[PDB]
Amino acid sequence: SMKIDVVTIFPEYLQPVRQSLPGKAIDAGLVDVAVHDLRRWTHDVHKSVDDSPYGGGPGMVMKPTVWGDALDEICTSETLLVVPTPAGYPFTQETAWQWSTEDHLVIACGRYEGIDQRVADDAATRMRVREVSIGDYVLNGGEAAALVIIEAVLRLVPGVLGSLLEGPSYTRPPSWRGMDVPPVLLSGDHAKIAAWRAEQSRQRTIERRPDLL
Amino acid sequence: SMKIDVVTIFPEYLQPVDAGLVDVAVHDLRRWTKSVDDSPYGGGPGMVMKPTVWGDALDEICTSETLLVVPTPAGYPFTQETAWQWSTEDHLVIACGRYEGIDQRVADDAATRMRVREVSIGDYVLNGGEAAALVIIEAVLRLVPGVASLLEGPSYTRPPSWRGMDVPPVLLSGDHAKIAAWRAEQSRQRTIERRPDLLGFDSP
Ligand SMILES: O=C(OCc1ccccc1)c1cn[nH]c1
Ligand SMILES: O=C(OCc1ccccc1)c1cn[nH]c1
Ligand SMILES: O=C(OCc1ccccc1)c1cn[nH]c1
Ligand SMILES: O=C(OCc1ccccc1)c1cn[nH]c1
Repeated sequence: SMKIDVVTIFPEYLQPVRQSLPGKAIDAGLVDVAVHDLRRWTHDVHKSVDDSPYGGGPGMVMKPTVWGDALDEICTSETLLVVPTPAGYPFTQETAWQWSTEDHLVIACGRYEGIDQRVADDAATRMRVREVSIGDYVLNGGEAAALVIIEAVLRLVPGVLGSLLEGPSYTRPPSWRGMDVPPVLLSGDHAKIAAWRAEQSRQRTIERRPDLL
Repeated sequence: SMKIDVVTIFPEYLQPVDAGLVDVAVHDLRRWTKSVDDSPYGGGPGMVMKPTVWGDALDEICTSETLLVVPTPAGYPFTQETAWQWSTEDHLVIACGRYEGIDQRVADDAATRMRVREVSIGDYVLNGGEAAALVIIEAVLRLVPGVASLLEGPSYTRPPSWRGMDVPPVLLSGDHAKIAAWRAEQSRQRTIERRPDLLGFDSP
């Protein structure tokens, strides 16, 4: 079983992934995704979640007092606290695999500029904390990254959602708009098909991801 | 002004997207159909999306000026540089695949009349392109008129002391040159720790 809690100032953003869990995995008690409005933990009548950065400059920084209260309530010592940010360690398939066996993920969605560093630093003294990036680009907030993380992890959790690059794939029909499926794939020579696919993979990786070599 | 069209068999998942400087439309791929997928030629696990449905959908939605975007973990990397580039496009069409992918002939065909970009938003596997579409849309739209190479170091805000943890004193000093130097140092230190590849070093 896995419990996932997402904390965000835009709770409805996570509606698609909550309303995407098969009834079977929820009823088997194997997965539960809860979404929490960060403003639940604000202290002032204006429900402030951010403030100006120390040391100046434009941008806003999310308040440590608000986040601290939220995580105090939601997390336990067993929690894996995931903080998406473009400044994080890379989140990869290996990460997805590892987190797929966790009992409790809490995902703290920050907004542009980010969360006061003391929030993660404090949490790290009593739980495992992971600042991660899903890719080298900047979003306005962590919510899309949370969607990506939840999907990549949960699809590795048995029955929940239902090296080199992979080369091109083909299916019916055998001919379409003047383009034939490569005849080797229809040859019934499965050793040859494997070797063809390996070369396709090598060529595609060289062309698109030479870093992987 | 930009138009973004998203094509998907799960249009509900694209609810998280004024309009004004951009218009975003989401289209149900099934509006152009039996099934949308079948087993792969040459064998293997999973299903491949048939080219036929996609062809008709893209014929209606795309023009020769369209930038066709296809999220896939086998794509060229989508980075901040890509986002800057696409931020000046008139028309993005994002083809969301499911299962093992879309028949390659869809992209090959589209490429004879428009520019096509197969892209990865990162090295992991999703069940479908919808989440990636959301990521791309966000990354692009915040760069659109009227809205790297290092990791940013930590940020702080009030109070100056919290749970016995102080904001770095230099940030309270009002000395802009020292604040600038400290932040530059924190950025480089964080980058070498978390992303040594960005500074030209071997990954862990
Ligand atoms: O933009 C992202 O997260 C939102 C965020 C969080 C903190 C500060 C700025 C922006 C992101 C990019 N790759 N992975 C995550
Ligand atoms: O090309 C693929 O894998 C690329 C990959 C994935 C994860 C980490 C690194 C590289 C692929 C295509 N469909 N499914 C997987
Ligand atoms: O999983 C992704 O897209 C869905 C997809 C599309 C085609 C085949 C398999 C999976 C993706 C990962 N990084 N960038 C995109
Ligand atoms: O650390 C950051 O950017 C990292 C980044 C971005 C884009 C490509 C590579 C790396 C950041 C945090 N808040 N705003 C920006």
